Amino acid sequence: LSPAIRRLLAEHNLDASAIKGTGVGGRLTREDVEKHL
Repeated sequence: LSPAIRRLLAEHNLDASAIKGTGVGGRLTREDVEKHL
């Protein structure tokens, strides 16, 4: 992740609730929201 990942959701205004975080344990990574962008 990066220090800009947090502001990345507040920049494009997107609900992570609609995105699936298949991270290592059900976490939200960047390869998940990106596909949505």
